[PDB]
Amino acid sequence: MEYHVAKTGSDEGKGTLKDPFLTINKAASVAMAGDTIIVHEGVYREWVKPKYKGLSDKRRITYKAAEGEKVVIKGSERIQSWQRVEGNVWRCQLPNSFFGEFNPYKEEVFGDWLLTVNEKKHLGDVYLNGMSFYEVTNYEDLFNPQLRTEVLDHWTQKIVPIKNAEQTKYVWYAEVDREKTTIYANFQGADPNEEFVEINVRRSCFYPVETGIDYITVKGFEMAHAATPWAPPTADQPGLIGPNWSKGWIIEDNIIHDAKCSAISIGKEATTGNNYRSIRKDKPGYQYQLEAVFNAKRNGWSKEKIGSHIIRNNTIYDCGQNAIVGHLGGVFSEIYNNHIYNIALKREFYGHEIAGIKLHAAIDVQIHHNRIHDCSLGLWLDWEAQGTRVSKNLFYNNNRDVFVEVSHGPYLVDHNILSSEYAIDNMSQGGAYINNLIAGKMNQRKVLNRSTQYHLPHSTEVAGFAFVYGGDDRFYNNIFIGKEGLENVGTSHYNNCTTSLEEYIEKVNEVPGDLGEFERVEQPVYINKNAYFNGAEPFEKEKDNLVKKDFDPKLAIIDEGDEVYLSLQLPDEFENIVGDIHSTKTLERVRIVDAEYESPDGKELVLDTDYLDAKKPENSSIGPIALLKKGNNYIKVW
Amino acid sequence: MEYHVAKTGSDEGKGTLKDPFLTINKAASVAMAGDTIIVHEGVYREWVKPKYKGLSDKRRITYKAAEGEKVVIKGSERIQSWQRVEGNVWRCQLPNSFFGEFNPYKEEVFGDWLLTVNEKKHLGDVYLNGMSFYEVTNYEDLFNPQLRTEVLDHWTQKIVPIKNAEQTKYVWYAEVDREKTTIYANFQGADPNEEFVEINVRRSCFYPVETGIDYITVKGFEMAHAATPWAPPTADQPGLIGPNWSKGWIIEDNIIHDAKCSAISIGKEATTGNNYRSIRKDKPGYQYQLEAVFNAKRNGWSKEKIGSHIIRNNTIYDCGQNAIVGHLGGVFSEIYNNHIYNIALKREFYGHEIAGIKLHAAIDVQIHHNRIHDCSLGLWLDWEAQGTRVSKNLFYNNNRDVFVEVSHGPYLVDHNILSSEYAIDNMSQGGAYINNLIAGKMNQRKVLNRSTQYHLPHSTEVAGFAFVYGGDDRFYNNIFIGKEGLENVGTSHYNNCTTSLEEYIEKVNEVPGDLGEFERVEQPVYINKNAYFNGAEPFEKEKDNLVKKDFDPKLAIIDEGDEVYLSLQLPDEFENIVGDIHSTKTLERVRIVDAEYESPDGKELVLDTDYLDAKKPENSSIGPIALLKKGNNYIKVW
Amino acid sequence: MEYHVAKTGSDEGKGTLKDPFLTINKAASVAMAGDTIIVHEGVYREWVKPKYKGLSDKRRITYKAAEGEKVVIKGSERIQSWQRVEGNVWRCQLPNSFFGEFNPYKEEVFGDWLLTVNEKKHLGDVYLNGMSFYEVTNYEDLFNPQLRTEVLDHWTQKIVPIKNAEQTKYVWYAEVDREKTTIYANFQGADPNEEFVEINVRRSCFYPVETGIDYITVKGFEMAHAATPWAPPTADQPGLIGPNWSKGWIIEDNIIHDAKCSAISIGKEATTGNNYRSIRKDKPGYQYQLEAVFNAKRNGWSKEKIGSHIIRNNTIYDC
Ligand SMILES: O[C@@H]1[C@@H](O)[C@@H](O)OC[C@H]1O
Ligand SMILES: O[C@@H]1[C@@H](O)[C@@H](O)OC[C@H]1O
Ligand SMILES: O[C@@H]1[C@@H](O)[C@@H](O)OC[C@H]1O
Ligand SMILES: O[C@@H]1[C@@H](O)[C@@H](O)OC[C@H]1O
Ligand SMILES: O[C@@H]1[C@@H](O)[C@@H](O)OC[C@H]1O
Ligand SMILES: O[C@@H]1[C@@H](O)[C@H](O)OC[C@H]1O
Ligand SMILES: O[C@@H]1[C@@H](O)[C@H](O)OC[C@H]1O
Ligand SMILES: O[C@@H]1[C@@H](O)[C@H](O)OC[C@H]1O
Ligand SMILES: O[C@@H]1[C@@H](O)[C@H](O)OC[C@H]1O
Ligand SMILES: O[C@@H]1[C@@H](O)[C@H](O)OC[C@H]1O
Ligand SMILES: O[C@@H]1[C@@H](O)[C@H](O)OC[C@H]1O
Ligand SMILES: O[C@@H]1[C@@H](O)[C@H](O)OC[C@H]1O
Ligand SMILES: O[C@@H]1[C@@H](O)[C@H](O)OC[C@H]1O
Ligand SMILES: O[C@@H]1[C@@H](O)[C@H](O)OC[C@H]1O
Ligand SMILES: O[C@@H]1[C@@H](O)[C@H](O)OC[C@H]1O
Ligand SMILES: O[C@@H]1[C@@H](O)[C@H](O)OC[C@H]1O
Ligand SMILES: O[C@@H]1[C@@H](O)[C@H](O)OC[C@H]1O
Ligand SMILES: O[C@@H]1[C@@H](O)[C@H](O)OC[C@H]1O
Ligand SMILES: O[C@@H]1[C@@H](O)[C@H](O)OC[C@H]1O
Ligand SMILES: O[C@@H]1[C@@H](O)[C@H](O)OC[C@H]1O
Repeated sequence: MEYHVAKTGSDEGKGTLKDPFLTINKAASVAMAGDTIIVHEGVYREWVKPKYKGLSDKRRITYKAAEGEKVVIKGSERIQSWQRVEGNVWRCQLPNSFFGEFNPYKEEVFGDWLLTVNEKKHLGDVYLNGMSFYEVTNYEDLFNPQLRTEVLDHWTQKIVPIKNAEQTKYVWYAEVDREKTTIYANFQGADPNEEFVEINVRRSCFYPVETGIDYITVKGFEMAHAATPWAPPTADQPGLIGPNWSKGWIIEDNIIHDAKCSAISIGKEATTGNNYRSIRKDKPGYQYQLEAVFNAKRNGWSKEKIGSHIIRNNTIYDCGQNAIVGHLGGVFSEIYNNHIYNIALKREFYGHEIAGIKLHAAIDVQIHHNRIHDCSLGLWLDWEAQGTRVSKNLFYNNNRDVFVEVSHGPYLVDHNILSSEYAIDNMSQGGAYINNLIAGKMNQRKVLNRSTQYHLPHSTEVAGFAFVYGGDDRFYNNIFIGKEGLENVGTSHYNNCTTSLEEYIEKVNEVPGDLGEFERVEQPVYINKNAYFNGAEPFEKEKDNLVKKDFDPKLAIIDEGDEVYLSLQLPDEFENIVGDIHSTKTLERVRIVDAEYESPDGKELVLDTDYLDAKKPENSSIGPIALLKKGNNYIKVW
Repeated sequence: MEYHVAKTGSDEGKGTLKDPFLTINKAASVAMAGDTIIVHEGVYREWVKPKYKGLSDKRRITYKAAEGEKVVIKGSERIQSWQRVEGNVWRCQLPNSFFGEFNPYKEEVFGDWLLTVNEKKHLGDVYLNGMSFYEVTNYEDLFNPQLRTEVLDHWTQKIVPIKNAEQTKYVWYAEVDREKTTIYANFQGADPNEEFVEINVRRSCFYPVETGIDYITVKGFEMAHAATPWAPPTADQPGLIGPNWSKGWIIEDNIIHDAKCSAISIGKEATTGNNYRSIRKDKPGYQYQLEAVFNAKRNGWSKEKIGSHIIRNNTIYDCGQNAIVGHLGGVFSEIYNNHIYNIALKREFYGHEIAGIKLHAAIDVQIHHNRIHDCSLGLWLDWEAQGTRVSKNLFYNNNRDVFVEVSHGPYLVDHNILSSEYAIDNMSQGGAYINNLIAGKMNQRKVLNRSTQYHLPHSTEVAGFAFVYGGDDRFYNNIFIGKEGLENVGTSHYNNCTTSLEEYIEKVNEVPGDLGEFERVEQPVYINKNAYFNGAEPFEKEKDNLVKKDFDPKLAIIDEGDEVYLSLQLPDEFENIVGDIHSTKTLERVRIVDAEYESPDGKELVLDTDYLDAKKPENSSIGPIALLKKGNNYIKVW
Repeated sequence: MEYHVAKTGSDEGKGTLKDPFLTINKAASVAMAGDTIIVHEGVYREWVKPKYKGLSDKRRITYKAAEGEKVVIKGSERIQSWQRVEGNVWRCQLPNSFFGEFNPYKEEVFGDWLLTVNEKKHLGDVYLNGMSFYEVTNYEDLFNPQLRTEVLDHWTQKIVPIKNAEQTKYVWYAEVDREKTTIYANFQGADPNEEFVEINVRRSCFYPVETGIDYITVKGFEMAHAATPWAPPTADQPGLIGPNWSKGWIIEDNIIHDAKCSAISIGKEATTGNNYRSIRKDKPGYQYQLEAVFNAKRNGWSKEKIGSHIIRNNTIYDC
């Protein structure tokens, strides 16, 4: 059945093209496997809750915007009952019943790893013609807010410009008592009843209220203004849109924005752990997180039941925690051709869960061909990045590009453009960095007081757990570019490491013993055919490299809106360093997990296509794009 | 069917009382669930291999010695083909076929955690009228061996007397080529063909060659001379007798001795891990051990299929590694009323697997009413001692009594007599030490570089894994006795610990954060109503205790052969301390595992009977025996 | 490491091309993940038992015949100790130790779903210049066997031609006592000591004795004459060659023949069920089979641990 939803409809109707339903949730309450729901032009202010599940990739339930029609799903409501208090501050008042059981003005940003605990923030928000406001703590702060033009990036401790300074003068404050919710805001001269002013009301826009609602496709919608909660790996992880612990969703061709915390969630649900560290306070989030993995294994977490979602061709921006988030629920998923930007720039709250994309246990997840910029952190893979492949992505204008934490691999980072000045946080082992352009520093550190799980290949089955001893990384065919005063760009971080698993084994076994003898020897690194320009430094034992500290590539990423270009100068010597095609055969297995770099189906992986998807021969230029050559280069990269 | 085996029988017979079989293995090849095999007087030189399984506790397959008859199963053969070489050295030669696939003179003591790697030892042995010999490395060492009267105990680094000094002059050496096995030995003047001289030949005496041969009872035999291999938790763990990865055995009323390494094994089998650290050399045994736990979970390791064995009323002695050993295969078992002595005293080889009883993952195992003495280490619980209860045991004349390593509890040590000068090695957390007599030091240490599993209660299901942060121990009603020059007796070890979980939580949560904030606060200890004599020292914050540094109890354990007595003097103030009866209600839950001290069935545990099995009154005196009193005490304890 | 095995070798050698081992099982006892075992021209009368496992599709242990060389692994032995009894019937006698723990002349074709219960058959066999014989039940049946040219196909109940009619006149019968095995056979006029006469001896040709020996490749061999047992789904299922409950084998480019029952087995092992219907007789094989599926699931039967084998480019016949 093909159901239709339109603003001329009725929920008492048949749901046909000629007698359509009025709300998307009515269609969601009757559609069954194989059905399609076509939504016609309009703004639908509701939280859509798919009731029945799709039964296979063939028998999905598809929700889509009608061809050529603009369909918006919003979690907000327009408010036209404001009254002027004094100056530019206005006030509205609503019955608590307006919000039901979830009131964004009462609910706080709260939970494990949230660090800004002194100034409480809430899940509400106020918008003036689409622009969100900044929450203030006290009524008095409403009247003469100060324009701010700079802000401290918490992780890098660097003062950076505020992207939208004017927005810093628009503030809101609310109070909720037993009966009413009262919201105040400074509109800086505008009349909020005349302008288009909205407030957050609902938690999500498209998200099942039961788990296991598999095989849903959601396509072609604009979705916005969701009061989503802080979403650490140790809690339920709702988002503006997400599968809620199920398998096989396809979220595509959507424009998603203004999720308070995370926009798309492919995370976990509450029964396997819900902020126990913050509520019970007896054990740290670290301890409760490794327990949640086993709780989930008992609650069906496996390829058969959870994951294998596809998130493609979406534009996601202006969210406070993440464009995409999730622990466990994203295993075996694919994330590609998305444009992600402006994530967590307002910095109203901070904690260790923020990034354009953050995934915990991203087992065999493929993240490729995405454009990620203007984020405090572009991508964060945290625990169990086993089989994960980050390939052919464009990262720029981020405070940091990529962070791979407490993982053991095998994980692959290939053919990417990592152009920010702080390119990689590496608190893992088992990585392979192949054919990337890396123009920023790498902070590489061991993690000896946290052990985290590893798995059987291509599975959620647990094989063991380990601490991060550091090293056991491969770097081949990368172009590194440093800059004045910037330290730690390149691969010199590994200078004390062994250079082969054979050397490591020989050194450890020189004197009889067990763990202590292994701990005294540094793990191997496999590094060759990299170039180092403008201050980047190589691993001292690399055999074949090109080092020209004096050469300045003058790299620039030029964003022209829908298109993006890369400008780069390369030295004549670039023609003389040639890269090999890497594959499962050429990449040494990781030591602790004892696994190969394979495709998700267990077959050989061959890295013979570049960032522009051009097939390359046996001997080609190093770096992400085969077309790069000595001299001037100007290449369209998006 | 009741099958009979007798030395007047025939394996071509019917196996009845009137027409009995000749070998025990013939009966083992035909007996089925519910049958009994009765073995008549004689020495049976064979390895019995139960073929079919018992099907329930009711439908067991029972192997027993005929009432009032002496039945011996031996892995050796008597050798009467010795020829004098020179002096007191004699030689015999056998075809390699005499040993089949397993030749003790070729097989080495080998594997993970074996520390004596310089001079290789083998699994063979030579006996003169029952007395085993010492292996020597070179042919030349056979001729004038030197009497040794003292030896270094490896762990304690103390020089101690050799129990049987004369035995040190009896030595053997062997060579195996592609055709023959040649064995040389110094008989110090005796004629080995006239005396009764035996050599090890077979690996085991009573042990299935297939796993899953459940519900077998083995009763009333003497078994001896088995060439058993080094048995670490990361390898197959064969023994002289054992269930070989199955459920429900009862091993009772047997006299077992002269197993090269371990005598009774309730350990694991090879498919879940087999000396990978020693063979592959890429990862430590630590890493391969935690992997073997998950390999076994996938290979049916659960209460439904493995464990629940009963080992009772046996006498086990003169073994080189352990009287009882086992990783995983012993879950939910009961070990009681056994007499274990002379374990690993020859010190021909050493490594981290030696103890009278060593069990890894002794989940809900009950070890009680055992007499363990003259061992280098009496009891070693290593990893996953969750629910384990060590109660009413008698430990004396051991270099060390009890070692609980890398465990998280809840584990209970109650009403025991630990009389050795080095009483406890505690490298765990989550313990409860209740009503013991502890006359030696405790070495307590954190373990921050190894994380090990913990489980759901009463189950093999994995709940998580943790490092040992130290503390989270309970000590109530114990009598501690120090000695001149002996440090670390008592509970002062915990002086920097918090005194309740409430205090720990309040201190950790003073400053916001996660794991680092928990790590900076010491775990709680629950200590009260203990006595400290002769130099023992208390936890400074203990509220109610009795400390008399100048009172000397003059403890003595008097072993008269079949009976043992405890001689102890107590001060007048002794009965001023009134101990409480401890139970699930009185014992605070362990922190990391978040579990209670319960009975194996999940119900309340009440510690209301003492070492002599007397019911304890609400208002009892402390220590292991309620009848202890001020003044002189002379009590039969065995 | 690339190990070599050749008839000019020694198991006391290093196992290199210049100093090769003599038996394939010697190489199988030392090869580790990533190694290759190259076997040179010859007939290897042994049961090869891979000891260590391969660790991935990349780090396999590969056993292969040397390029262009004919390598045969057989479970039989040639017998040249035949004595004529009478007419065309000859006899040989072998101490039971010649067979060890598995004697094909004692072992019966037995088990769940076997229907020919009246006349017992055994796992032994006799071959004359490669042609197997037909077992007969009694000593007297050896002397004047009758040529048969048609036979009843049991399922279809149709009488069909016997493909090799002449073979029906070649019969064997054996007796096993406490000390030795006596095998009789009618050679129809040929001298079995002069012709090439073989008898089954070993159960398998290439099969691990432990389960979990993953990622082995076996390529390019001729393998033949294995005394394999009846292999229903409710029993251990050994074959002439097989992975024995593991993952990732590649069995390719081999010529396999004359397995008594099954040649290549990718079946189950004994612990999940072993002819309980036939031995216990309380429940049918149907009931025990559905139970074996759950017993195997508890034992880790899953894509991660079992299966994903490749059997390709082989010629398998006369089983
Ligand atoms: O940190 C942000 C930076 O990455 C860029 O997007 O400009 C705006 C800043 O707030
Ligand atoms: O390279 C970084 C850039 O991408 C942006 O985020 O501003 C801060 C710089 O350090
Ligand atoms: O040896 C190769 C291995 O790398 C795997 O990927 O399968 C293909 C094989 O050819
Ligand atoms: O260490 C041993 C000690 O515990 C006692 O048994 O006497 C003999 C010593 O070897
Ligand atoms: O107390 C110990 C005793 O039990 C024996 O082992 O000899 C050494 C002493 O330290
Ligand atoms: O593989 C995907 C398939 O599962 C889906 O149905 O359509 C899109 C494809 O990319
Ligand atoms: O003046 C402050 C303003 O700068 C910020 O954006 O919102 C908080 C206000 O108090
Ligand atoms: O995940 C499931 C949860 O959604 C349901 O509410 O409770 C049962 C769980 O298995
Ligand atoms: O356990 C995760 C940890 O590795 C990271 O630092 O951020 C906090 C949690 O998301
Ligand atoms: O690089 C991309 C890879 O990462 C993805 O998994 O499959 C498509 C490729 O182009
Ligand atoms: O400034 C934004 C830009 O970064 C994005 O790429 O396109 C949308 C603009 O609002
Ligand atoms: O299970 C029974 C056990 O409880 C008892 O102690 O000994 C006999 C066994 O059959
Ligand atoms: O003391 C003996 C020594 O002389 C011999 O070499 O090795 C065996 C010991 O018992
Ligand atoms: O992993 C075990 C370890 O904890 C102990 O020290 O002995 C070695 C192993 O048996
Ligand atoms: O430890 C316990 C012991 O004290 C009691 O006497 O018998 C049951 C055991 O579990
Ligand atoms: O220690 C004693 C031992 O020496 C003796 O041989 O048998 C009894 C044991 O208690
Ligand atoms: O059942 C017991 C309950 O009554 C008590 O309150 O807590 C301890 C439990 O064992
Ligand atoms: O040899 C190849 C094997 O390794 C792969 O797994 O499947 C394809 C085969 O050709
Ligand atoms: O004569 C019979 C023959 O036809 C058959 O092949 O083997 C059995 C003999 O009895
Ligand atoms: O434990 C079992 C092992 O004994 C058998 O050999 O192979 C299957 C395993 O499940």
